[PDB]
Formats: sequence, C-alpha cells, structure tokens
Amino acid sequence: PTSDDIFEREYKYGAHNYHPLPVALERGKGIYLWDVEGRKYFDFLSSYSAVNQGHCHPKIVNALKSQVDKLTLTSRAFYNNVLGEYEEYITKLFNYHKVLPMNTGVEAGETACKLARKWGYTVKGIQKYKAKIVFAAGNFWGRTLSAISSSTDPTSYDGFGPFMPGFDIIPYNDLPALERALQDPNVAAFMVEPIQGEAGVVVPDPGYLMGVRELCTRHQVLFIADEIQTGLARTGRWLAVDYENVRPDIVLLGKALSGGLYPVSAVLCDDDIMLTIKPGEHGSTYGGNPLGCRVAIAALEVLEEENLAENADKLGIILRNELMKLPSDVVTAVRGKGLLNAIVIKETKDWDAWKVCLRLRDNGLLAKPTHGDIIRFAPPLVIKEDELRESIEIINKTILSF
Amino acid sequence: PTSDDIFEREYKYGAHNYHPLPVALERGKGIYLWDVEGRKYFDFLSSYSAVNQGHCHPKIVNALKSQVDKLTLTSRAFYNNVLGEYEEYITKLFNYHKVLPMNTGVEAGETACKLARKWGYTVKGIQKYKAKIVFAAGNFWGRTLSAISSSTDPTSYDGFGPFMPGFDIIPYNDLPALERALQDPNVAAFMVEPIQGEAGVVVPDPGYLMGVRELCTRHQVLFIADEIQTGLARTGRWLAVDYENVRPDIVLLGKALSGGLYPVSAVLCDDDIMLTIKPGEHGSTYGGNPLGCRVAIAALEVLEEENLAENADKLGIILRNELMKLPSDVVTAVRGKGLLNAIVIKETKDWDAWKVCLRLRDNGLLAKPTHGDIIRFAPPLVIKEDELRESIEIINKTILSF
Ligand SMILES: *[C@@H](c1c(COP(=O)(O)O)cnc(C)c1O)[C@@H]1C[C@@H](C(=O)O)CC1=N
Ligand SMILES: Cc1ncc(COP(=O)(O)O)c(/C=C2\CC(C(=O)O)=CC2=N)c1O
Repeated sequence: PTSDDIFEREYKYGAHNYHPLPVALERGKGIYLWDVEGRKYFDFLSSYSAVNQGHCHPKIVNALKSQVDKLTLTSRAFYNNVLGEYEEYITKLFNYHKVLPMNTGVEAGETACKLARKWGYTVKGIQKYKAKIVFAAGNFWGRTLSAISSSTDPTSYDGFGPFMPGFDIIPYNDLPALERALQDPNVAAFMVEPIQGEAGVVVPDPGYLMGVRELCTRHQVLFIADEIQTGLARTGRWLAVDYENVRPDIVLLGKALSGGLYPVSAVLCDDDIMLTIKPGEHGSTYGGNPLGCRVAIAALEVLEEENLAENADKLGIILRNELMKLPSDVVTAVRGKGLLNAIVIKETKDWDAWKVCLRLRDNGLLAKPTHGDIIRFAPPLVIKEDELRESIEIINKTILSF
Repeated sequence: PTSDDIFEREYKYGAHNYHPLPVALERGKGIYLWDVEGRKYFDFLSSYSAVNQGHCHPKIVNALKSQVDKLTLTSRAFYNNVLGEYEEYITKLFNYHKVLPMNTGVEAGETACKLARKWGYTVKGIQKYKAKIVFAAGNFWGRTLSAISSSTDPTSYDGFGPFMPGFDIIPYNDLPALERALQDPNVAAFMVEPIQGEAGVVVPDPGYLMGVRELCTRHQVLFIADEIQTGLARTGRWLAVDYENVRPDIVLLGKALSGGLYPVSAVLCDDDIMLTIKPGEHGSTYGGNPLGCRVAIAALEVLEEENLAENADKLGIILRNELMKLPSDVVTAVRGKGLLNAIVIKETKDWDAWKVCLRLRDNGLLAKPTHGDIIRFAPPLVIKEDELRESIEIINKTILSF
C-alpha cells in the first residue's frame, strides 16, 4: 500500500469535499507524523488544533483503553458513573455552573445558538421567533446549514439553499459595528472567535474582547466565545479570552478537549442560561457518553500537568520572532498568539502558498494554506525548543528556496 | 459512589436537557448492563439502536485498541491509510459509488440536505434559493436548528428562534400526500425513515416504500432514506428498505455503524449526486478519522459474521407474537420489524408508560417511553432466544402486576 494507492482509493470511493495535501500518514506520536513509506514529518497543523497534547498521548490512550472494556454508550436515557465526574471536573475547571456535552464543534455551536434563542424568548423577553444572533465576518464554526448561514465565505454557503433567518453578520474587530448591531433589542447573542482560526489566524486589536464584553453586558446580549480552536492552551492560556480577563456568557470547547482520541465538545454556561432548556428539548445520541468523558478528563489533565499553556506562550514568542526575520517581498504578515500562528504569502503568479506547503512537505514539515495565501503554523504544544528550532530552519530554508 | 450520588452530581453540574430513567450504570456486556450497586439488567433500548452488536463487543474493542496506539486524527487536510479502506468496504457493502463520512447522525442528515439542495440547483436546475425538501410528520433526525425546523414535535422546536425555510411537511405513510407535494418542481428531495423510530416505531403499510421510490423517480426528486436507527440488521435486514427491495438515492447510516464505541455516521450515494460538492465545500474536523474508521469496519464485520439480521428477523417475530398475548385492556397496540418494536399503553390513573418502565427496571429490564404512552423494546441483536424469552417474561410480570 503506497501513498499513491491511498490517494487513488479515496478518490474512487470517498466524496471529493476535501482536497488534501498529497501525503498519506499511517502513524503519529507527539509532534511527529509518519507516512506509509516511513518518512517523518513535523505536524504544523495539529488537526486544526485538535491534537494540542500531541498524537496518541499515552495518558489519554490509557484512559480510553481503561474505559472501553467497561462501558462505552448508554445514551443519556440512563445515567452512568462517568458523565457526572467529568461534568464536575470541567465546570469546576472553567468556573461555570453547568456543561452541556456534545460531540463535534458545530454541534456545540448549534447548542449555543439554541440556548441564546431560548434565553432570548424566556428571559430577555423577545417576541417569539424575532430573536437575532450576530456573528463576525470571517467566522467559521462548522458546516451545518445553520453554520454556513453565518459565513461570508462563498465556498461555504453558495448552492446550499435558503439560509437560516435571524443570523446577522458584522465586520470582525469592529466595536462600533457591534454597538450598532446591539441597538436592536431583539438581538439575543453575539458569537465570536477570540482569534479567527479558519480565516487565517486573524488576531483582533488589544481591547477588542474587553469591548465586546462591555457592549454585550450593556445591551443585555449573550457573549458566546467560540474557543473550539483557540482554547485549551493553544494560544498560551486556558482560554484565549484570558489574555484580556474577559468572561463570556457561553464558552464553546471542542477539538483538543479529547486530544484527538474522540469527538467531544462542550457548552459551558451558568444556570440562568443553561436551564432555559428543559428535559427532552435538546440532545444527541453520543453526547456525554462514558468513553468520550474519560478521554476528556485525561486530555484536560494533560494540559494542566504538563504546563502546556506556558510552553505555548514562550515558544510562540520564539517562533513569531524568527518568522518576522523572513524577507517581506515574500512574507508580508506574521501574526498569532502562543502556538496558533500564521504567515501571509505574497502570491505572485509565479508561486503560492500551496507550492510552499508542497515544498515544506518535501523537507519534512506539514502545513496547509487557508483562503489561498495564508500558511498556518500550529504544532502540538508538547514541542520542545530544540524541535521548534529545527522546524524553524526547515521553514526558513524552504521560504528562501523560492 | 451510589446511584443517588450519581443522580445528584449530574443534577448539579450537567445541563437538564434529559430526564433519564433513574438507573446508574457502570458496566455493559452484550445484552446486559450493571449498575453501581451491582444489579443486572437486560438492555431493551440499545442506546437507540447504537449498540446492535451488544455492549463492548470484543472484535470492535480490539479494533479500537489496535488503532488508538498508531494514529487517531490527522484531519482530512491530509490522507491517512485507513479512511480509503473503510470507504471501499462500506461502499461495496451497500452498492453505492461513494460515501461522505461524518460523526453524528444529525450531521449525516444535514449533509444529505446540503447534497439535495446543491443537486437541485446544479443538476435539476432549480432557481437559487427555491429548493425544497419534503419531510414526513413525526420525523426525528437530530437536534440542530435545521432538524427541528422540519419537526412536528413542539418539544423539539418550541422556543428555538426562527426556523429554516424551504422544508415542507406531509403525513407519514401517505402516498397521495407525497404525490400532491411533489407537484411542485422546486422540490429537490423527500427525506424519510423506513420506520419512524422516535415517533414510536411507526411502521408504514406494505408497499409505502415502493410507492415513495416510484413517486420520487416519476417527479425527479431525491429519495433520502434515514436508516440511522432502522439500518444495520436492527429490523432484520442490512437496510429496512431491503424489505421492499427499494434503492434510495441517498442513504444515511449512523448509531450502530460503530457498535457504540465511536461516533461515526455516513452518507451513501452515487457520483451524480455526491460530486455536486466540490473540494472545500463541506467537511468536519473528526469526519473520517482513522480511529472511527477502524471501529466502523469491525462493527460492520460483526453484523455480517454473526448473522445478526436473520437473528433479529426470527427473534422479532417471537417477541411480537408474545407481546400480542398481553391484555388489550393495558396494551392497545404492538408493532415493529425485526428487533425494533414497541407497545402502546392505555393511560389510566393507575398506570402510565413511565410507571411501567420504572417497574420494568425494578424487575431487571431497561426500557424508556417515548411520546408519553409508547414503550420501545429494542435489545441488542446478539441476544439469544432463551434470553429473549426470559426478557419477555419480565415484561409479562411487569404488565400483569398492574
Ligand atoms: C473547526 C471549528 C469548528 C467546527 O468544529 P467541528 O468540525 O468538530 O464540527 C467550530 N469552531 C471553530 C473555532 C473551529 O475551528 C475547524 C476550523 C477550520 C480551519 O481551517 O481552521 C476547519 C475546521 N474543521
Ligand atoms: C433516524 C435517526 N436519524 C438521526 C438521528 C440523529 O442522530 P444523532 O443523535 O445526531 O447521532 C437519530 C437519533 C436519535 C433518535 C432517538 C429516539 O428516541 O429514537 C434519540 C436520538 N438521539 C435517529 O434515530
């Protein structure tokens, strides 16, 4: 089974909704990935920041192994002995009254939208089905019809049919626009990434998140922080909103909540919001199952025990300082926080970000462009300074190779 | 670590979106569950048919244990060695050109709606954005904003903001209604469960599915079969539509696709539909990851080698025959196919379905009511005839003790 055999088999039998970088991995550990021919690569994508803990982290693997012989799925029609322990752990970790467990990032987002509308109708007092949710241009929170209904990316929404009403879009990093939107008392929530990941690591100006908090509070609007990609130590803090000391009304976690071992996502908020949803009014077959819950407890413990936020902070400072040494008639922008970083590749009609990632792959480093000309650099947070130095050398010699 | 500790902790720190049967499980094996006090129960819900293969089936556990050590998540920005093997396997198993992997059943349904809309615009010629999707009253396909927009159950949609446009609703088990609805040329698809599960195991009349297939073809409308619950041997066939030899345009699979070990779903269809979605136009972080694909291959293999379809066919006949022996004063209807079955209870001031289910629990059998008065009986398909008779005697004991 060769890489080309793998490419062709997927092309024949799988949908073509992805165009992946041509590399075929069969193993991963820590910061490293191996393809089927045995070549080794630095992972600088981390599955979009889902493997913050590194691939196949042994403590998470052992949690999964311990629970899978015991009990894996009851559905929430019954109780089991694991879900409560996890719920107590994660609500006490992030200091919210309650958690609503789901599986994928987009499901946590859908759940937040449902809580915001329910809260708007039953607490704020909006007349039924006039509630609005505001989003920021550039946002990505998944691919359901609701989620693409808030997207400004034509590839997400075009051809996918009438869109969800009550979803309004304002520019990112634009407080007066948010103030203007929040003039309308029918607005129930503003959902926003503290740093926009799929948009290309778009870091807003300092004080943006503080102003969001103050505007949402002043207008009695729920502040929903999507931290599915920025949370869990990726940017150098437990939540990226910790950089500004801001407390969202709802927090979304996913991705790294499981170390990549299991689709686990979380909706955290206080009772005044969460309990707007009554028994039978929301759910998911796999949401809150014992296996994902054991995996999630272990994944969070790893983030804490190994001090991965502080490592991400220090190493991100180093990586950004080395990337800013790149020439600028080639790299026109370097941005990021912690180990969520990007560069912007001045795309001639001679070379582009894709060619850059193909040559990075040839030199043993795996990264993928987004929105054409942006290259994200987002390695697992267990990377060491010497490993980061070697990877930076790969990046330098590749960029300069063009 | 008692049952009441468990109830109390979940009340404190978990969302209140379920009201579960008060039983606190900590182990499952095959058809059996054990609670934290050591009490043993027959599982007659099967996590809504996600554990068709029984709890903790060893072949699926070993598949998961074999992969969790190598590679669990690259995202589909890269290729991995497992996904294409699984795609070849499942597509040849069900005789469709391609599969689009997702994680949860609602995500497969959303994916199908997006396929149907995009096919309507790009193949059928419907003007953007006028494409409709027809659904049957009583349908249940998850809890996203889209899915509840097509629901006729007030508990799923009431209070949940404005609804998704372009969905029409007709009665179930009603070919003339479908015929009338498909006069509109802007209809792209009809999505329907071969047997409505959450609605209370509502079995359509013989020939309904043949007539659906005929009307969809006659009017150039996609037939989407949601077999997330009815598929994978549950009703005594690989797909419930196999009872009438009908081939939907799109098939949804979920739940038992992983034996309960991992959230895996799938959307199956031929090229002329599947390839209306181009690269970058749809995906999911965890969709198609190698861990889920290894468990899904093993879960399917279990269903084939242990002959669970024939088992559920024969044993479901035995179960329905014995449930029809119950008194028409208390049990007013019996229905089902294979091991997907339910009874309807005559509600009086001396018993209701919740009371019956609490007493079933006290007698060693776990079931949950749906829509008030319907009890579903759905044990794992690995159950044996003598175990099924023991369970039936627990049901007789319970019903006749009222
Ligand atoms: C994921 C993403 C989601 C959707 O999560 P899901 O894929 O488990 O449904 C929601 N919120 C955020 C902030 C993120 O990041 C990815 C973002 C994309 C990227 O290129 O960064 C691709 C996604 N799968
Ligand atoms: C036919 C069908 N289609 C889609 C979904 C959504 O799947 P999901 O929960 O997102 O994985 C389900 C799940 C159901 C049904 C159910 C009950 O009471 O029967 C409780 C669930 N959570 C389903 O049965």
